[PDB]
Amino acid sequence: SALFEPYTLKDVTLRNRIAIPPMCQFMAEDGLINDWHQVHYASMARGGAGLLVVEATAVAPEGRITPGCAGIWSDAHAQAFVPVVQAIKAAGSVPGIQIAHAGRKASANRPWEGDDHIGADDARGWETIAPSAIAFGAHLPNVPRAMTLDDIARVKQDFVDAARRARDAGFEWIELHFAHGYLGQSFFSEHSNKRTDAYGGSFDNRSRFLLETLAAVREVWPENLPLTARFGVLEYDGRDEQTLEESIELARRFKAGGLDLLSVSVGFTIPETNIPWGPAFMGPIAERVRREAKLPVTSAWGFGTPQLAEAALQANQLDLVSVGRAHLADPHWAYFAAKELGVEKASWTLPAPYAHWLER
Amino acid sequence: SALFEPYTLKDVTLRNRIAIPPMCQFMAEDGLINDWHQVHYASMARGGAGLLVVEATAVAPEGRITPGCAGIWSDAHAQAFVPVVQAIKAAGSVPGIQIAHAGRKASANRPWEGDDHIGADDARGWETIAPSAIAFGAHLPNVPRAMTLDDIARVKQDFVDAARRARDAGFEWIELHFAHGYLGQSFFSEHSNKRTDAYGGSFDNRSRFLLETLAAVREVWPENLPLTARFGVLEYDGRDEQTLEESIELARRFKAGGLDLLSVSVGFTIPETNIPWGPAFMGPIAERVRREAKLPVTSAWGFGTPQLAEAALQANQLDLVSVGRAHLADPHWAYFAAKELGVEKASWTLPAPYAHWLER
Ligand SMILES: Cc1cc2nc3c(=O)[nH]c(=O)nc-3n(C[C@H](O)[C@H](O)[C@H](O)COP(=O)(O)O)c2cc1C
Ligand SMILES: Cc1cc2nc3c(=O)[nH]c(=O)nc-3n(C[C@H](O)[C@H](O)[C@H](O)COP(=O)(O)O)c2cc1C
Ligand SMILES: COCCOC(=O)/C(=N\O)C(C)=O
Ligand SMILES: COCCOC(=O)/C(=N\O)C(C)=O
Ligand SMILES: COCCOC(=O)/C(=N\O)C(C)=O
Ligand SMILES: COCCOC(=O)/C(=N\O)C(C)=O
Ligand SMILES: COCCOC(=O)/C(=N\O)C(C)=O
Ligand SMILES: COCCOC(=O)/C(=N\O)C(C)=O
Repeated sequence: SALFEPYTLKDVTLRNRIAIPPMCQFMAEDGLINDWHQVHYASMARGGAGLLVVEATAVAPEGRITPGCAGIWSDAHAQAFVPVVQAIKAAGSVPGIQIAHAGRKASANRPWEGDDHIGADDARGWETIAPSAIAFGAHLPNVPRAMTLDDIARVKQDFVDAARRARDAGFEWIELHFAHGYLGQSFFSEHSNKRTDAYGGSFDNRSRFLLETLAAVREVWPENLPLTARFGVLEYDGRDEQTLEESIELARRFKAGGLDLLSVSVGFTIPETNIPWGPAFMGPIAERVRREAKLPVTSAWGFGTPQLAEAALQANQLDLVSVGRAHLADPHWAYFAAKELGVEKASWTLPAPYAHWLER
Repeated sequence: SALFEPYTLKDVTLRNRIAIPPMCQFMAEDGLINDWHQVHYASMARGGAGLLVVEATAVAPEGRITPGCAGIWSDAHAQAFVPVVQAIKAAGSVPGIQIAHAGRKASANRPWEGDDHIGADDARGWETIAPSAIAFGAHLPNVPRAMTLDDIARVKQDFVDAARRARDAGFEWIELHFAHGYLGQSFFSEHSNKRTDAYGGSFDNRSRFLLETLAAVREVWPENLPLTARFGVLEYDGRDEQTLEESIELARRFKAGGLDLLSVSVGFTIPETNIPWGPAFMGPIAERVRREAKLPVTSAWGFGTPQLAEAALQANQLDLVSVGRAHLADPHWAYFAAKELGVEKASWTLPAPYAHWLER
């Protein structure tokens, strides 16, 4: 089975092609993770996935999505991740982390607590920042503060500091969150970037914040550990052909800047879209990015059955299959997939105290 | 769905009828549990089961089955369970513990490390004790030492001390391990008990160790928390009708002695048996014990599908359905069962950071 072939990138070898993508838990307090995360991540890692990318972790307090988001903006925040890193490793999985800045989507309620921008009378809210003073709209009406050149320098340094902290905590895989309408995505998109300086307008200018952040992180992230990013390559906004061509060109420049793998996603930059949700719908798009930018890729959003994941790998559409929600349903999903795909000794996808008994 | 109706026993209310029965992990060192158990138990409790009975925990070092078995023979051992108790309660499940003494089946290798008695030349092993100096046979050939009267007094006090510690550590449910051919079961069975003193021979004498241990534990275990036991009520040894009749009579004496619920199992006292393994095969036996001894019961050994579990409850064969191996496969099995049985808001069997997304 292709899903259960190992994968080597730089000095890191994953035991299979199942990746757990970053999934916010909204359970942190003042950015500090706790026993929710410790058990959540350790259990999924024991489930058998080869790579576990920890949830969007804010590089600065105002870069959290919600008051429940994890942060890594101080050394104390980074030290809190050390037992998560070590528990993922102890399970035989590879610990990764997505470092993030929510941009204009920040200062929002948890999804089961309204999912909307926090009210200005609520003591939990904060001022958001973005390329331009333009609101997402819909359930996120708060207008962000337009960043100055000094803000751009500071946020870039925050990504650098976060990458250095993640390195020292023992993460072996880093993902820059340039997707999903948060800060990085919003610099790239003409929907949200109306700037008239070096960081808006042309393709080079809109790419500049993302390329400069990648280059600054590259200075401190080890050359022998995978340096990756998540990027929304189209919006389903009626501009898909031109947007995908530009996004693929940016992927070429990411590769020239030392990126090892691209997590291919959807932009979610504005609400006025028509995303064609369906099983493995990102397959053909990820395949095109992979082939045209000549870069390894993963994707998500509907690959969460064993046969769909296997098919995407056999078709060379993906190098790793990211399986998110199925691992919330079943933290041992990788074992379930090994059983369904007829892997020999499938129960030994799990550690011995489970594997021995599920073999019979 | 009967499976998702709450259950109240003494002052304890379980949110559904799904119980996770004790399942040895063989991962402790010198009796002390560790990060294996912490994540293992916390993840299963978050999965939605109403009651989680922690694995067979030895009341004395020689009462471990293996060198990997958990123990509670000192206050330091008991304090190590506190974070497990806390994590089970934090998930909304009820923490229980099975306290145990392996008797003549002690000093054995882990199941994936030979599953047999440790050799006499192997320094990891220890002398075993039992009612009589007679081996189980087969893969457990070691002849135990016949217990002295002082041994009997000491082991009873060890059960008391273990129950006292479990109480003070915050367990809300206790299970005396009188099943599966270990010490207590071997006092009851004529196969293993050849004693000629007050603890062997007659039905009263063979019952004596179990009744005296129950009474001694009853003195330190709170009135308002369920006091339960696991007991093998037949062997499938060709003596089933007579053995079941005597076992039900003992269950009546357990009830008179304050037992609140009986976990009905098979004796496993000797290897020369013909156990008719199959789906829900214990259903009719558990029902007969429940009805004739007028005690609430649980059972296991093949109820691990949602429909089999639901059927056993609707037929009033069980009060709680114990689902073991399916929870090793999927720690969120209770959520899987809620979906299959069409429970409304089935995803909210899980905590919010999962439930919100699995509801869609
Ligand atoms: C609860 C939850 C949290 C998520 N958090 C993140 C995140 O922090 N960063 C990110 O890039 N994507 C995040 N996502 C998107 C997922 O990584 C993934 O793309 C999505 O769940 C689709 O894959 P799936 O169909 O296998 O679930 C999250 C998704 C969910 C359901
Ligand atoms: C790994 C494992 C450990 C077990 N440990 C115990 C134990 O410590 N005490 C006990 O009474 N039964 C123990 N059992 C038996 C189970 O509690 C249960 O009766 C058995 O797994 C059958 O239920 P199931 O079909 O739902 O798995 C264990 C079973 C397994 C597979
Ligand atoms: C305390 O155990 C942490 C996780 O340990 C495992 O998952 C494991 N075996 O149990 C291996 C070899 O990976
Ligand atoms: C509608 O938004 C979908 C894309 O955004 C995400 O997946 C995400 N973080 O990247 C979270 C926390 O939801
Ligand atoms: C399926 O694993 C093979 C044997 O499993 C069992 O029957 C069992 N518990 O379920 C024990 C403790 O022996
Ligand atoms: C509200 O979620 C219900 C599940 O319980 C928890 O939250 C939890 N552990 O279970 C911790 C340590 O946060
Ligand atoms: C073949 O024996 C089955 C009955 O014994 C058990 O289930 C048990 N403990 O009670 C363990 C640890 O296996
Ligand atoms: C989860 O079921 C509802 C659909 O929501 C999503 O697709 C999603 N992630 O999978 C996010 C972050 O919005």
